[PDB]
Amino acid sequence: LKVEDGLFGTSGGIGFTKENELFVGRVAMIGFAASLLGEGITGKGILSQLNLETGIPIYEAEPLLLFFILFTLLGAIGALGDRGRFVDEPGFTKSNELFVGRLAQLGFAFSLIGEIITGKGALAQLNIETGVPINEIEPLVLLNVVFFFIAAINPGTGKFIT
Amino acid sequence: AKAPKKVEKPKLKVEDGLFGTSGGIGFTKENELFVGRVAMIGFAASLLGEGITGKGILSQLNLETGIPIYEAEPLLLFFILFTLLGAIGALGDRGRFVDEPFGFTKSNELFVGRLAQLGFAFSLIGEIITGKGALAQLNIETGVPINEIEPLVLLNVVFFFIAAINPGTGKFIT
Ligand SMILES: CCCCCCCCCO[C@@H]1O[C@H](CO)[C@@H](O)[C@H](O)[C@H]1O
Ligand SMILES: CCCCCCCCCO[C@@H]1O[C@H](CO)[C@@H](O)[C@H](O)[C@H]1O
Ligand SMILES: CCCCCCCCCO[C@@H]1O[C@H](CO)[C@@H](O)[C@H](O)[C@H]1O
Ligand SMILES: CCCCCCCCCO[C@@H]1O[C@H](CO)[C@@H](O)[C@H](O)[C@H]1O
Ligand SMILES: *N(C(=O)NC1CCCCC1)C1CCCCC1
Ligand SMILES: *N(C(=O)NC1CCCCC1)C1CCCCC1
Ligand SMILES: [Hg+2]
Ligand SMILES: [Hg+2]
Ligand SMILES: [Hg+2]
Ligand SMILES: [Hg+2]
Ligand SMILES: [Hg+2]
Ligand SMILES: [Hg+2]
Ligand SMILES: [Hg+2]
Repeated sequence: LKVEDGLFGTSGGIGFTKENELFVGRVAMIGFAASLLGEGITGKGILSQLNLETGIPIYEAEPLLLFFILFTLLGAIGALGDRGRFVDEPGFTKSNELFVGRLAQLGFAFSLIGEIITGKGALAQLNIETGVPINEIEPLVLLNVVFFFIAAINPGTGKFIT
Repeated sequence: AKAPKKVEKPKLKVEDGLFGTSGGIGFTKENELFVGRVAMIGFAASLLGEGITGKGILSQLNLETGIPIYEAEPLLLFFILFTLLGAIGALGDRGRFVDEPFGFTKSNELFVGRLAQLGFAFSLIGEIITGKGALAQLNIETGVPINEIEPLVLLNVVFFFIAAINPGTGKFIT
């Protein structure tokens, strides 16, 4: 009778609902897009912009940053709760939104770890990942940033059922 | 003898398929669970194999490590992408695991599987770029020496191997 969809798959009703996940997803979309944009403007990664130590081993990074990365990662895989469902109401649905937000969470956490280890932001990371110069990569990232801002605000169609 | 006709109550079209679709296309929680088991096995084998041989799994499988991502074999990249999308349920998460009317439940197993998928993909990317397997990576990450990190990894290996075999309690429902 009880669904196993809470914290770490529990059935006790503890943990995030799909709505909470969606919200955190929106915040992640905005944060990630603003990280990319911000690096485009300032030429520095978001951690360096916030004046957090970079180009260092993970264990020397700020514990709050590390716990934020852990939180983001565990959130992306729904380990903090995935309660209830999104159903079609009898062009993006709220589930699509949820997955855009999960992609955002993944990419964000990734770029953060990368900036901790190497000292380079998501843009430079993309350049080294692909081997394509920055000037050719910025128009695509800008399109991505716009999409993230759009999705972050887009309500999405469908309702949430416990 | 003849059954009373039951009236069609509004149907529930759930958005839990491939990238959240409702058309019923994508993995079920059972599929995800299986792929998760495969990831547990692969990850534990990577950690153990490196622990014994001192070489990363990609080095063992005769793949170029210490290269940029784009120069890497496209099947490896595709496997990593597949694992990452699977971990977040992007490839489908159809259905539910429910309690049956004291070990791991099927859902717990699913999440151990997703953690395994995450860690595996990360370790593979890292080995591609740096040329160091998961164990060496852990050593650099934590700053804990190999000798002090090995027992904890072995524990994690045994944990993943047992979980991979364990079916978990509960049943699957659409
Ligand atoms: C550094 C990160 C620290 C925070 C860890 C978050 C753990 C998840 C708890 O979830 C909460 O549990 C309630 C129980 O029902 C829900 O009702 C509620 O929606 C949700 O907010
Ligand atoms: C560190 C930044 C990110 C952490 C935020 C996680 C909190 C989860 C709560 O859920 C959301 O909270 C809002 C207000 O409580 C509501 O507007 C929204 O409807 C609800 O779904
Ligand atoms: C608001 C979105 C996220 C919060 C941003 C706050 C991060 C600002 C951190 O400041 C930096 O903290 C360092 C400690 O690591 C100090 O060493 C350094 O001198 C200081 O500049
Ligand atoms: C990429 C590495 C992993 C390979 C499999 C990925 C596709 C999902 C297949 O589904 C699973 O296949 C098993 C085959 O026997 C079944 O037992 C099981 O019931 C079923 O859920
Ligand atoms: N690629 C990326 O981050 N690759 C590596 C870089 C070193 C750290 C590990 C990952 C992309 C760039 C940022 C956007 C998402 C990933
Ligand atoms: N990995 C890392 O920093 N720590 C762990 C992550 C789990 C698997 C073992 C390594 C990084 C990922 C890519 C950048 C290089 C290492
Ligand atoms: Hg240190
Ligand atoms: Hg490159
Ligand atoms: Hg429910
Ligand atoms: Hg009959
Ligand atoms: Hg190249
Ligand atoms: Hg270190
Ligand atoms: Hg269902």
